[PDB]
Amino acid sequence: VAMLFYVDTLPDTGAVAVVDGDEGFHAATVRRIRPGEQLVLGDGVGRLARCVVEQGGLRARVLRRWSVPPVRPPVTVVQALPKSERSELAIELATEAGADAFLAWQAARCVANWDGARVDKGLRRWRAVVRSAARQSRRARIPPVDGVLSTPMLVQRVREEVAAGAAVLVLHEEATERIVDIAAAQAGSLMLVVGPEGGIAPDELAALTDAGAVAVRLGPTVLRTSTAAAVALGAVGVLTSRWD
Amino acid sequence: VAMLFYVDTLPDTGAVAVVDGDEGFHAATVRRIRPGEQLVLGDGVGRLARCVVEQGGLRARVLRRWSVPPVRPPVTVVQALPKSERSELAIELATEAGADAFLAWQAARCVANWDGARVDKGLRRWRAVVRSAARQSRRARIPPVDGVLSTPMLVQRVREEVAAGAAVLVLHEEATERIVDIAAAQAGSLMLVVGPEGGIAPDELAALTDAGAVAVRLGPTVLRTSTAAAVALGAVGVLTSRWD
Repeated sequence: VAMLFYVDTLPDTGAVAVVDGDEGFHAATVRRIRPGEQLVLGDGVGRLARCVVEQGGLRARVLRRWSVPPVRPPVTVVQALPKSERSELAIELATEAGADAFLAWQAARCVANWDGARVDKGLRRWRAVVRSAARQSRRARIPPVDGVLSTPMLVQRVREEVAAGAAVLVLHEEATERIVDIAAAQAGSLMLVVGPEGGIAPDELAALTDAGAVAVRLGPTVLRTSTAAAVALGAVGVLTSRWD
Repeated sequence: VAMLFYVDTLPDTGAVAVVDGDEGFHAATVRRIRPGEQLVLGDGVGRLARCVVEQGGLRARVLRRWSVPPVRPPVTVVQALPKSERSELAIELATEAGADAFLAWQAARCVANWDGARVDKGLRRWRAVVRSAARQSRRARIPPVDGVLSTPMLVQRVREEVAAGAAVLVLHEEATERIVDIAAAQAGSLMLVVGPEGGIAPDELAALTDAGAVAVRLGPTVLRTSTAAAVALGAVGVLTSRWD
């Protein structure tokens, strides 16, 4: 199976392409791919190109180009992400599971205070992690990563999303409502809210539920920060036209 | 929220319990839990006990005991597991996702030859990994780990399972059948087959499909060895009475 490589701008059908020094070292020295073998190039924004290897630097000539339309209903994963290796994993698994975008949220039981620069460094790191998972998952569109939202910013976003016809689901353990019995197929968009390891506080939960979000449970399974979004995405895929 | 600790044998309602030296160091030195706080003890085989901390060693007196019946339809995760950190992760995420048992399989594109002792060491390691994930997932039943099956052993097991009314699903990328349109709710048992990183060979796939397994796809999402079972478990939870 052909390996995907992200490029800033996909070249035209006739044109050749050179893979960046670091990404091109992964193909010639790490993987060691012979010239004549055919790889796939992507702009990470919907466009894909089937390329044949001509020649440190990797030279591949486009055979054919095409674009992949965005998956509807798109799913946004809102996750309480601290500065940890566990956050990176959540972001990675959700990307493999097919998450369409990410919103980093600082919940009540998080509070790992960052400056303006640190939030920017932190988001750039997550973007690198998502780019890598997306590449290995042969994804045409790399899901965006944006943050870091406060609860009042998130609550305002839930109000805005619900009004625009989106289904906002808060993955909560002690929820009286099940994911199964939800108006999923009718919704034009979806937003999965995953709280921190310490869980969502009652004050935050009420604020989010009052905005239009619904607290939903994922069966008897205890919601784990690493698996919550990936398991919910598998449920959402079946409930919605996402896999149908 | 109370922490779960696995014990070989749960003591009676009146009786006190001492947590093992290594597991008891996790509560007094790692987590530092004050006496008077109440924890949960489990035998890892369906039985749970609510205990109050009396006193290196941790002394907890049972308040009340109870047993959790097995989840039906149970899901068995058959996974091509080599000796890697990626295998451990697959086993961990599936445990969080609610897998009921594991079968380690050596597929055509695996072949990391082990001796009788190594298979035994390897299975004991996976059991430790599953025990840890199960503990953090507050699981009453630790899913068993058994292997290492050959393709003819697996094919014979599929024939046996299908005959006993089980739905055997082979997670395959180029499958013409979708997980959505499957006789899931009627099945009394389920078996998810996850191949290696190199994928399932056509000869193995035919052997498994001829036995009674059905090649099923998980939407547009490229099946990744780490996420395949956890995403499928989320789909299976919705399709079956597992979450209903």
